[PDB]
Amino acid sequence: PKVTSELLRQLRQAMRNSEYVTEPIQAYIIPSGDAHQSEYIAPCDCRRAFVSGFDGSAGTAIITEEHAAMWTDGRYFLQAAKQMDSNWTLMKMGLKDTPTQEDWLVSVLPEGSRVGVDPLIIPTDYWKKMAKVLRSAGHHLIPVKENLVDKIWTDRPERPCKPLLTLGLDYTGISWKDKVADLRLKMAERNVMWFVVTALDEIAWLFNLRGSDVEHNPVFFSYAIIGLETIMLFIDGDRIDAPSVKEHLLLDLGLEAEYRIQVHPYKSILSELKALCADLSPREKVWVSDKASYAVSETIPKDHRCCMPYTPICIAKAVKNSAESEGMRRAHIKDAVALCELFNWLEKEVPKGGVTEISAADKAEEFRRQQADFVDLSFPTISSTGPTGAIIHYAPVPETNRTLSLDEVYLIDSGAQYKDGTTDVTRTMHFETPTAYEKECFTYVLKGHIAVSAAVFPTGTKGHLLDSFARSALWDSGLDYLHGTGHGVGSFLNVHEGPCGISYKTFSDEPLEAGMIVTDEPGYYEDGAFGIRIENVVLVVPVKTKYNFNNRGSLTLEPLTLVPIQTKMIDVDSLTDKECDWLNNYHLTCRDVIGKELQKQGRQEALEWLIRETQPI
Amino acid sequence: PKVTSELLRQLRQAMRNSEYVTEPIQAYIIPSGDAHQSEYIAPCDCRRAFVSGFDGSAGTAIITEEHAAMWTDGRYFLQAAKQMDSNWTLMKMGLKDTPTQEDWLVSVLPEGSRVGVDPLIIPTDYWKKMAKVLRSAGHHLIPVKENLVDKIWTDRPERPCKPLLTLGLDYTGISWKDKVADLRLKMAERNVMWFVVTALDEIAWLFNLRGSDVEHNPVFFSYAIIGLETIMLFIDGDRIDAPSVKEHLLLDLGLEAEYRIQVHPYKSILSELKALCADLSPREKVWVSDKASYAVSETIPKDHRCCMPYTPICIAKAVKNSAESEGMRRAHIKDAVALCELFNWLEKEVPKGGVTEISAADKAEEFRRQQADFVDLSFPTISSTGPTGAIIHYAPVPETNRTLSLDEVYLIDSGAQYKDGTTDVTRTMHFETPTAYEKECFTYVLKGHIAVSAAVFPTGTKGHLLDSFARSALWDSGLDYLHGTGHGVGSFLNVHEGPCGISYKTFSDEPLEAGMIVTDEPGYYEDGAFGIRIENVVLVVPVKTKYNFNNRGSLTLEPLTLVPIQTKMIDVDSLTDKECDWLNNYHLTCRDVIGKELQKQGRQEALEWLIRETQPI
Ligand SMILES: [Ca+2]
Ligand SMILES: [Ca+2]
Ligand SMILES: [Mn+2]
Ligand SMILES: [Mn+2]
Ligand SMILES: [Mn+2]
Ligand SMILES: [Mn+2]
Ligand code: NA
Ligand code: NA
Repeated sequence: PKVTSELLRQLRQAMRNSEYVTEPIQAYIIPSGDAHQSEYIAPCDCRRAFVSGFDGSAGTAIITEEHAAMWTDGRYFLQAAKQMDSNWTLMKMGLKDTPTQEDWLVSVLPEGSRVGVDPLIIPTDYWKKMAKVLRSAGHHLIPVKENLVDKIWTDRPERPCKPLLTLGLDYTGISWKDKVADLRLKMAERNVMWFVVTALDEIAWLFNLRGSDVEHNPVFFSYAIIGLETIMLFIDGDRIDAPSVKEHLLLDLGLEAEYRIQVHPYKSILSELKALCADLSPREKVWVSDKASYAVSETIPKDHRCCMPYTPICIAKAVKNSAESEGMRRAHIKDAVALCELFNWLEKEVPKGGVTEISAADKAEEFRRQQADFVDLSFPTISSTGPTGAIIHYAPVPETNRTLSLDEVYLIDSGAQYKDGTTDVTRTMHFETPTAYEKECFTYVLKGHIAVSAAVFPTGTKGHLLDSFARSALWDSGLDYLHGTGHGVGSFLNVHEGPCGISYKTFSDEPLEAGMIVTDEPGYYEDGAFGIRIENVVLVVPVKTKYNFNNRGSLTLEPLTLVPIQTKMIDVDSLTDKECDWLNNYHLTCRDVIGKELQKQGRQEALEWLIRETQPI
Repeated sequence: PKVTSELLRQLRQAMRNSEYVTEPIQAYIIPSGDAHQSEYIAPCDCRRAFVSGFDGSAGTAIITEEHAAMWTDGRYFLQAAKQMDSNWTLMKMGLKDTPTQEDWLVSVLPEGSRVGVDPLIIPTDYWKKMAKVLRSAGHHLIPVKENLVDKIWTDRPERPCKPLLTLGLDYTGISWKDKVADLRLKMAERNVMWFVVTALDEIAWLFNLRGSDVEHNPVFFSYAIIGLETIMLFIDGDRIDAPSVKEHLLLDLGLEAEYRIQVHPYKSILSELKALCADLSPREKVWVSDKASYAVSETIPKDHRCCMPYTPICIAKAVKNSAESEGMRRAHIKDAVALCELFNWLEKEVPKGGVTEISAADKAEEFRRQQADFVDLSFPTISSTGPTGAIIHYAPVPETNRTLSLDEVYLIDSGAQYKDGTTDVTRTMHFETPTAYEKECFTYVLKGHIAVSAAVFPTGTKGHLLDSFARSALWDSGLDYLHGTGHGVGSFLNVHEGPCGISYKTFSDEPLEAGMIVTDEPGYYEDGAFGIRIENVVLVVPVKTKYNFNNRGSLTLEPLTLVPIQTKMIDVDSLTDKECDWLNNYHLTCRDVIGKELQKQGRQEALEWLIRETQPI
């Protein structure tokens, strides 16, 4: 484990330093998250890993005068125990006797204690829950503005500050000026004077900009404040002065004043927000996400604070316009070309005995990089053979890197960001003869996949109402999968994007409408044996029906992912005619669209593979 | 219309009377609801009808110095306009230009106005929404303790105060002492000192008592406060002194003190709650429903107020024990006997031309009353032929009472309270030859009904996740129904009971578990032509499956309703084998269970009908 005895000594001393706290605090909370509720935390924000040695993706540390405790989930019980030294106490989340953070605190704190946390990195949700319980026991939760880990972290990496990319109308369908105008119409109809934007993907979409400050998600560290007559963009770096960016943002015009973007330092967000709020008149509202940091939300006086589950940006960007959806189609056509090359290569090379989980993942990236306007992977590839495939959240380590073979089911989940769009696809396959049980499970999963993709439903049906269609065949045999059926997908933006989706986990998802894009990804995982998942990105599209009730219209799903589904894995005699017709048609569509592209790109061998793999059942 | 000019004059004067208000109020709100959020409002509480002349089931009146406005929904636009005189302004809810109550108020009120409402008859939800908007415009929402309509309502009927009925262990499965003990264990594990019970069905279930103060729902006006060491029942009437009731409630013992029920006047609820709250120490909590009246909730100081979506009584009573579920089976067997007699009678009598929607409803009640321990109808019968059937909320009027015929689809939805249990059943039928479209729609509805009833799903699946199964066949052809698929059902208690159910309207319903009872009732309504609904009460039951994932087990539904589904209405060639087998089996189960009962009861003619109507397809 990392030796953290001296780090803890220094942190405990910082907890008492008058420069940071008016009075000493008896406990300090170090969460995983960053200031924007990011999905992938930048190295500079991996404070919990720094103080503990535990560097998994999830975990909350709490340091007291006497104790250092770490809460993490099942993925990490073993990792945390190994990585942390004897200073640390492991709190195994999910287990029956594991105390909550707040109840643990009450049990270890002396009378009338102060508990500190950096307010920029927790939401109000968490603040309220913690503050309540602590207050009951005579304690106080204190926002400590200076991050205490940063104070002791001598060799803390700089915040990533990478180039910006501009996206033109061909890609976005609508200008940033028009997006801001649309947003202001929504603000006016609600007496909102100011809208504070804290989610990095929302800022990227609003200004038609992209970046690479965060892994996978093509976003950049920033905030924005939108007024009715002004715009304030909080961003660091000379990147903002690149000629393409100046031109795109109209920064060297003598333009109309309401579209003049004021560029402020990234650190200035709270002080500029405080100054605007100081000047509010009684009925004036400030819109903020209910997901925003406590520091940002608390800056807005309660009387003026208009919290919302989903900002109007989240709602607008959920529906892809024709430029965006055409980009998604293009991105998927390129991605399928790359996967035809990959799967052909796998069929040739796996029997030779040298293909490993990592080398196959490497090869997937290699083929993707050949395609025009490839940017990066949209998430880390999952490449799992045999028992590894049952581990839903499995990520490579060289010492448990398995060799692909003719005797094990292989699952590959992978995806890319292209300038045109964003992909996410899982296929499960076998290189010789699968067992009947492997085929049985695959076929239940496929039945669910088709039940969702072929579903016809009224406009405005919430996606969660499609989730059980994916599960019916599994459920009938006593099987299930412990994940959601689908999520929204961004347009050259986060592969995991709300507010639409298909899950049993929420009823508050947005009604499905034409232009939304989601995944359809049922699976089945047999611990110690194999895993199966069949995942496509699908576009919500209008569809004509026999009858027309209550007006409104109906919708169905159209796959953008065009990659064969391996027929040897299917118990064909168990399919309905509808399912058989669906797969045959899907396969001919793959052959049409991807085959044309393969021929255009001169990729004969991959085209031959695609034709073999798209034969009817 | 009713002449309400003088009533309004008197109400306007009451709004300024120092005996009722410290200062005059400029507006007064008169809602539909009563103090317990009852489903069926007692005549004495029909205040909105009294002041306006409009006596539909839904509507909110607001009286100002200058205006009298009525908000109601689509069912009642015509009724309200006809029943109210020229003093009244109709506010058509749902329509685009119809203002909300609170925005209408701001538009008609003078500066710095007070708006009054009786706090006993609105929830905090409504109070908060109204108070906020009014406060913004410089106005104040005032709780006015003395109901102002009652002050002017000279011939107001007395509150119903009907006999109480006791239910023994054979019916309830568990004593009230044991229910109170269970509730107290839940209170202790939450540091709750007091639990205020405001829902009439919860009080009935807790004390194993029933009544008839409210139409249909077998409940009695009361409140209860449960402490850890005391019980307080707020109830009026010498009914509490009936020997059976004294014995049941252990009121003439020298019993252990924690089960001594203190009987207080019904009106004393607020003053006794205020006195208990005066004595709370800092960390002591009082449990109240978030549905409770503002008057009750506000009595509890905010620091001590522990609001909950579902009380622990609501959660416990949702799961029927074996005594309760066996009662439900018995009640359904009796109800089916009555319906076999009814449907046989219909087949004989409709061709003679004298059967009307009302006479058929009357006959349904007549046959039910023959059965042992019939108590009353569980809701008003819906009896609709032809176009009436498309009107989801249709209730008889003698001048639109249609004659049943050989040329129209007939829908009958009916149900009873028996001492043993509660029923709710819809059947749709035809007395000669239906059209292909009528059969097409019926078959889509039946497919949905079977998809739900035959569903197999993991324990703890939320019922809302079954809703789309009922709709798939309709949806595929562009049809739908604008109501939920099912609701929970009480045990000799409200036919409409949560917190479980099957609806697109909520994601916050409770996970399904063995012992819950719900309806399965898809339909289809063709405006100006016909309606179809096929409704059974079903019990959630365990079921063995081929495989066993994640432990937990699986569940399915077992119909308690045993009434034939008419095969002439079905496009049989369109059914799957699963659906055909389901119906054949269901019909033989009807024949077994109900046939045995008919034979035992000596009902030969009805038995002959049942055998004809349960032949295989
Ligand atoms: Ca084999
Ligand atoms: Ca006919
Ligand atoms: Mn994926
Ligand atoms: Mn995915
Ligand atoms: Mn009914
Ligand atoms: Mn019903
Ligand atoms: Na999930
Ligand atoms: Na409904």
